[PDB]
Amino acid sequence: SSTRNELETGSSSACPKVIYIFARASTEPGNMGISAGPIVADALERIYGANDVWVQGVGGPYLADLASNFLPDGTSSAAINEARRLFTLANTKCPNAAIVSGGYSQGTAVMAGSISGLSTTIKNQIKGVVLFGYTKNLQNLGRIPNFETSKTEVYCDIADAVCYGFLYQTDAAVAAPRFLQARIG
Ligand SMILES: O=C(CSCCc1ccccc1)C(F)(F)F
Repeated sequence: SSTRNELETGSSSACPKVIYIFARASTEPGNMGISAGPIVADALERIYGANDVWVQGVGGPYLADLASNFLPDGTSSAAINEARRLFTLANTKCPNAAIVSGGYSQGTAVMAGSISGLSTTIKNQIKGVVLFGYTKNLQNLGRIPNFETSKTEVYCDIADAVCYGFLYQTDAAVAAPRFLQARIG
């Protein structure tokens, strides 16, 4: 459940309802990690059908190392390009799937940096984005640059220091799936 590649591996003859793309926290294993990621993946699969959700982690060159949190974008440029690559693949393979996405900690910076740079038509296919412990919360004014704020939800705990420039279990299991579901329609 730490590694999910249903989008890379998916065929455009079998497009699902939902494509879910997740960027993990620093240090987490796989491309999904072991906290926020799998929890949102399971909630979505419960709502829509395991067969009607493609779950996809941002792996490849997104190494999730701590040092990269200090780069100007809060992550590496290769992690950002890999998330872009993946959203782009979702749109080429399945232009009608609802794309939803999530990030936890540094993955939050992968989500904000990739989405802010994508085309109008790709961003339109992204129906919802959930950010858990958003490391660029203050810098980005609680939103993703160039992406509609009604589609964005930030879970930023009062005691979460990264939010001022595992605390999110009920956010991930309960509040995030509902937010996403309200917009997948
Ligand atoms: O991916 C995240 C990166 S933010 C961690 C960097 C940091 C945390 C607390 C205090 C100083 C620096 C995390 F590692 F999951 F938290």
